[PDB]
Amino acid sequence: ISSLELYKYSIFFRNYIENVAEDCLKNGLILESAAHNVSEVELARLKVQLKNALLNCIISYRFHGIGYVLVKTKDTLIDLEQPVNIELPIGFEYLDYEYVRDLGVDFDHITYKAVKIHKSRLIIYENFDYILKRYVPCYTESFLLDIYLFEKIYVEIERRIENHNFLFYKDESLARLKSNLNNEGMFYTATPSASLEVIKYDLSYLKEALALIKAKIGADTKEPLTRSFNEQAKGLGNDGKGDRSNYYDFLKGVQEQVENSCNLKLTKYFGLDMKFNSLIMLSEEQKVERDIKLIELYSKYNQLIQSSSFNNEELAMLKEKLFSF
Amino acid sequence: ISSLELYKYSIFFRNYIENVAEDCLKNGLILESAAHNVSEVELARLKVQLKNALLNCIISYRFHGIGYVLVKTKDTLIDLEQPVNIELPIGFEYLDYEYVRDLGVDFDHITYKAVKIHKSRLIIYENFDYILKRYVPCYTESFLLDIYLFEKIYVEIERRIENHNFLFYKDESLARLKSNLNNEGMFYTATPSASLEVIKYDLSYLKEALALIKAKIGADTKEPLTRSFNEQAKGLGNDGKGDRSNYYDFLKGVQEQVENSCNLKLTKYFGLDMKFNSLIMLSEEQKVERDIKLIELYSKYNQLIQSSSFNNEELAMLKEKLFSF
Amino acid sequence: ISSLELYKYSIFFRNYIENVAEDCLKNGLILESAAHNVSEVELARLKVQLKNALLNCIISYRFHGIGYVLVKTKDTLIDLEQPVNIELPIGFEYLDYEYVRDLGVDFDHITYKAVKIHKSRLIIYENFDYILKRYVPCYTESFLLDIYLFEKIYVEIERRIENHNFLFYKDESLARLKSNLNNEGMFYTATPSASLEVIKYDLSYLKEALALIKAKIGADTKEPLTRSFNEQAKGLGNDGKGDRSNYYDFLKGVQEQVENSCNLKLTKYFGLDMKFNSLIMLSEEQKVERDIKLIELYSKYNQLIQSSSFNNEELAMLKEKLFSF
Amino acid sequence: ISSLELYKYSIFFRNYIENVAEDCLKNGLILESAAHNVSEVELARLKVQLKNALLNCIISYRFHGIGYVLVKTKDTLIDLEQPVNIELPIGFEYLDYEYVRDLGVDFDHITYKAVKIHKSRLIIYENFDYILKRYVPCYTESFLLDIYLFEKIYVEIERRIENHNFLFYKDESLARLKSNLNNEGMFYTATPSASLEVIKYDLSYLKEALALIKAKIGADTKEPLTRSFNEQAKGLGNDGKGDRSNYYDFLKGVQEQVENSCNLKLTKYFGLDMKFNSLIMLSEEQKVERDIKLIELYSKYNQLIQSSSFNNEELAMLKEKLFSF
Repeated sequence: ISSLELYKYSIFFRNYIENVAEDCLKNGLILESAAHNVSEVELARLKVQLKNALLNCIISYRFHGIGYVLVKTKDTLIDLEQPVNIELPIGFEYLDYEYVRDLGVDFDHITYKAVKIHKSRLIIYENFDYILKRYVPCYTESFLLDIYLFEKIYVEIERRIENHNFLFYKDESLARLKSNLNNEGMFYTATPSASLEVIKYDLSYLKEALALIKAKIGADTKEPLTRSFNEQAKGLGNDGKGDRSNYYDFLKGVQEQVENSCNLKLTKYFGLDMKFNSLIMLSEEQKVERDIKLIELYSKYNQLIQSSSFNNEELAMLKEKLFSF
Repeated sequence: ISSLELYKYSIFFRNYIENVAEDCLKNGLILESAAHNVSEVELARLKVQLKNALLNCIISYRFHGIGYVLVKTKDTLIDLEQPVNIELPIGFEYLDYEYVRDLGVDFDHITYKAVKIHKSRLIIYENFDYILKRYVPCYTESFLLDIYLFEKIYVEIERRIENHNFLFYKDESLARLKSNLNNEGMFYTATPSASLEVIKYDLSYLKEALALIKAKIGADTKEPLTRSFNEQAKGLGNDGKGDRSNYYDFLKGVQEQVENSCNLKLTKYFGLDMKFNSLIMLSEEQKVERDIKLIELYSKYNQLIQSSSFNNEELAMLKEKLFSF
Repeated sequence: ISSLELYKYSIFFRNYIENVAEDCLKNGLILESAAHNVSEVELARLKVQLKNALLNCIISYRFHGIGYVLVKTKDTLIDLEQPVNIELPIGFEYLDYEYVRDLGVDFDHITYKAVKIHKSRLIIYENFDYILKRYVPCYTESFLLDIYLFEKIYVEIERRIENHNFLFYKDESLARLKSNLNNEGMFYTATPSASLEVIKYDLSYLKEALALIKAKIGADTKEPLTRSFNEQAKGLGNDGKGDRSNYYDFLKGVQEQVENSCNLKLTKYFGLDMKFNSLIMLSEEQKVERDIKLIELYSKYNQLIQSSSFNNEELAMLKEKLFSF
Repeated sequence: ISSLELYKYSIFFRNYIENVAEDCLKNGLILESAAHNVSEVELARLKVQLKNALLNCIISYRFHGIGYVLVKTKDTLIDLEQPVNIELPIGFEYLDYEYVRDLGVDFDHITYKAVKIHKSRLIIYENFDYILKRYVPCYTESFLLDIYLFEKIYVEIERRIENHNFLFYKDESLARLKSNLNNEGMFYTATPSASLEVIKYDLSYLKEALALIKAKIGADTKEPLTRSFNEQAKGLGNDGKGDRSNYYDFLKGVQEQVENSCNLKLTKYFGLDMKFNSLIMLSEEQKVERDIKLIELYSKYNQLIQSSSFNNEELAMLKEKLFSF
C-alpha cells in the first residue's frame, strides 16, 4: 500500500492529514518583536505569510515526518549559505520536501533545488522516533490497511450492483421471451424439465466489515472528525471545567512543538517571538458572565474586610490561599 | 467517471458544489475605500457586481481548482496587457475557466478568448496541493464513485420495477387463459405435470447499499446538507457558546482565503478593501438580551466602585483581568 | 423522460414547480416611486399586476430556465422596438416562453408572437449555469427518474390488484364448480391426482422501492413539502433565534435575484423601486412581547445613567458596544 | 511475537507506549535552585531540555524497562568518567538504550557509544521486578498476543474481501455468458443437470473475536484511551470529590518514581530540585467559586467569634478541629 497513491484516490485520507494543521492555526498567531521597533502594519504582514508557511509545514510533518520553512531575508541567492547573526526577515516560504536534501543533524546545511542554505535560516519541524531511530509520518502500515479496506468496500459494491439479481434459465428444447414478459407478464415454456430461478447476491459481509473497520479507525487516531466520520464536533469549547478533551491535549502538544521549533531560531537569529492563540475562545455572553462573577467575588471580599476584626497575619494568610487575591 | 457528465445528470452533485459558495456570500460583503472619496451609492453598486463575480469564482474553485475574476477599469481591450498602478475600478466580471490559459505563477499574464491580460487586474482563487504539486478540485475519485453508486441504485430499480413479479408457466400440452382469469379468477389446466410459480425479485441488496453509501458520503465531506441528505440544518446559529460547528470552521477558512485573494490586489492596485459579514447573525430578541446583561454588568461595577475602599493599584489590577473593562 | 409529459400526468411534479413561486409572493411586495408623484391608489394597482406577472415568471424560470415579463407603457404595438428613456408604466404582462425568441445577451431585442420588443422593456429572470454554459431548469435527469419511479409504483399496483389472489386448478378428467362452492362451501373432485393451489402476489418490492425513492427525493430538493410528502411545515416562523431553516435561505436567495432583475430596469428606465416583504411575519402577541422587553431595556438604561458616576468617555464607549443605543 | 516488529506495524501499540509519557509531562514541571543564585531565564531553559529528555526516558522505561538521561556539564568528553561533587549543569540529553552498556547496580559506570560515564551524572529510571529478578517492560507476552490478534482480524478481512461472494457454475456440456448477463440480465444454459450457486463468506467469527479481544485489552491495562479505543476521556478533571480515577493514581505513582530518580542526584550533585505540576488543573470559573465559598467561611467564622461568649479553651479547641483554621 502506497501512501501517495492513497492520498490521490481518497479524500478521507486527505482530510485526515490536513485536519490537524487547519485546527492548529484556526485561531491565529501572535507575533512580537523584542526590539519593539518594527511597525505593527509590517509585523502583521509577516504574520500572514508565517501562517501560510506553517500550514504546509505541519502537513509535510504529518505526511513525510519533517517540515522545512525558509526565513527569507534581504540577501542574494548565493548568500543563503552564509549564516545569519541578527536581521529582520522579509517573509516566510515553505520548502517542498521532495526538493530538500538533508544529511542529518550533524550537518548545518541543506541542498534545495542546487542552492546551499544554512540551517540557521530554516525552521525545522521533525518527528524523530528514538525506538526506530528515524523520522516517521503520523501513520503506520496498519492504518493504511484500514483506509484501503474502507475504500475497497465500495469498489466491490460497484462490481456486483448491476447484476445483484438475475435469472438462471434452463431449457434443453430452447427476444421473444422478453417481449411476452414485458406485455403479458407471463413466462411460458413447454419443456417439462425447464427451471427458472432468481440468483441474488448479499451484502452482510460488507456491512459487517464496515462496522469492524470503523472501530479500528477510531482506535488508531485521536482526531474526532476522522473517528466519527464527520459526525462529532471537535470538542474545543468552554465547559467551565478543567476536564479537557483528548483532541485538545493533542492539539496543545502539537502547538508547543511548533512554538519551540519556530522560537529556537526566530528569537536567536531574527529577534522575533511567535505565540499561538488560545484554543478555547470565549463567547461574548461567557465573558459577561465571568465578569459578573468576578465582581461579585470582589464585593464579597470588600464586605468581609470592612466588617471583620481579623488580625493582620490572619488577613494576610487568607490572601495566599485565595486564587484571585 | 467523468465529473462533467456527473454534473449534468445529478442534481445532488450540483448542489454539493454550489452549496458552499451560496453560504459564504449569504450574509453579504462590506466594501470600503481607503481614500474615502468614492460615494456610497457608487460603492454599493460595485459591491453588488463583486458578489455576483465571487459566486462563480468559488464554484470554479471547487469544480476546477482555480477561479478568475476580472477587475474591469476604464480602459480599452488592448490596455488590459498594461499593468495598473492606481485606479478605481468600474466593475467585476467572472472569467470562464475553459477560456483562460495560464502558464503558472512564474508568468504575470494570461490569455483569454486571444486577449492578453496582466495578472495585476485579476483576482485568483486557487487550490494548490503541495503533495500533488498541482491544482485540484474539492472532490477525488473516491467521492465520484460514491455519487455514481448513489445514482446507479435507482437506475437498477427502474430496470426491474415492471417485472418484479411475474408468472412462470410450464405446460407441454398447451388470450383465453387471461380472459378466464380476469372474470372467473380461476386458472385451469388439464396437464398433470403443469406448474405455475410466481417469480419475485428482491431489494435487500439495494437497501443495504444505500446505508453504506450514505455513511461514506458523510465521511467524505463536511457540508451538512450533503451528508444528511438535506435533513440537518447548516448549524450557523447562535448558541451562546464558543463551541462552533465543523461547518462554521470550514466556511470561516474559505472566507479568509477569499479575503486574502481579493485584498492582495484590491488594496495595492485599486485602493479598495473588502470584508465578509459575520457568519453568525443575532436576532432582534438576542440583541436586547445581550444589552440587558451588559447594562447589569455596568450597574454592578458602578455599585462596587462606589461602595468599596480598595486601593488604586487593586482597583487598577481588576480592570485588566476584566474583559469588558 | 419528458418533463412536459410528467407535468401533465403528475400533480406532485406540478406542486414542486409551483410551491417555490407561491411562497416568494405569499407576503406581498412593496412598490415605491422615486419621483414621489404617483398616487398610492394607482401605484397599488400596479403592484397587483406585478405580483400576477411575477408568479408566472418564477414558474417559467423553474420549468424552462428563463422568465420574461413585459412592462407595458402607453405606446403602440410598433413602438415596442424603440427604447425607453423615462416613463411611468401602465402595467405588467407575463410573456409565454414558447412565443419568445431570444438570440442571447449580445442582442438587445427579442421576437414575440412577430413583434420586435426592445430588452429595456423586459424583466428577465434567467438561470445561467457557467459550467454548462447554458440556461437550465431547476430539475435534472436524475430528478425526473425519481418522479417517474414514484408514479410507476402505483401503475404496477393497478396491473395486479384484480388478480393478486387466484386459484390454480389441475384436473385431467374434467359454472357447476362455482355454484357448489358458493352455496355449500365445498369443492369436490374425483380425480386422485387433482390439485388446487392459491397463487399470491407480493408487494415487498414496491414497499421497499418507495422508501428508497422518498430518501432520494429529499436529497434532491430543499422544498420541505416535496421532501416530506406534505407532512412537514415550511419552517418560516419566528423562533427568536438567528438559526434560520434551509428553506428560508433558499427563498431569501430567490427573492434577492428577482429584486435585482426587477430593479435593474424599473429604477433606470421607469423610475420605480420594488421590494419584497419580510419572510418572517410576527404575530400580534409576539409584537407586544418584543415591545415589553424593549421598554424594560430602556428603563434599565435610564436607571443606570441616573444612578452612576461614570466618566463621559466611559458612558460614550458603552453606547457603541450596545446594539439598541 | 516481537515487540519491535509490532511497534513498527501497529500505531495502536505506539500510542499505548507513548500515551503515559505524554500525560505525565502535559502540565509541565517546576525547577528550583537550592543556592537561589541561578537566573530564572537560564533556569527556565534548563527546564525545557529536561522535559524533552524526560519524555524519551519514560518511553524507554515502558518499552525496555530502563531509561537513561545524561546531565551534561561544562566538561570534556574524557571528563565524564570522573565523578561530580557540585556543579550547575548545562543541559540534559537522553541516551539511547541500545548504545548503553550497564553491568548492574554493583557498578558505578556505564559505556556509551566507547565513552565511560560515571553514574553520578546519569538519571536512571528503571523497572526492577523482584519476583523475576530482572528489568521488565510494561507489557507481557499475553498483552502482545492481544495486540497481534487485534491486527490479524483486519488482515483476514483483506484476504477474502474481493471474493466474499462468487458464483459456482457446473456445466458438463460447456465471455459470452457475461455479455448476455450484463445486457439482458438472464443466464441461459441447455444442460438439464447444470447448476448455479452463490458462495458466500461470513464474518461472525471475526465480529465475536473483536468483542473478546477488546475485553482482554481493557483488563490488561489501565490507560483509558487504550481500553476504550479512544472513546473515553482521561478522567483527570476536577469533580469536587476525593474519589480519583484509576488513571490518576497510576499517573501519580509514575510521577513520584520519576521525581525520586531525578532528585536523587540533582539535589546531591547539582544542587537542583524538580517538581511535577498538579495533575488536576482548576478552571478560571472553578477558582472564583472556591474563593467565594472560602470567603463565606471566613465571614461565618468572624460572626461566630463576635457574637458568642465561648471560653478561651473552647474557642481554642474549635481551631484544631477546623481544617481551614
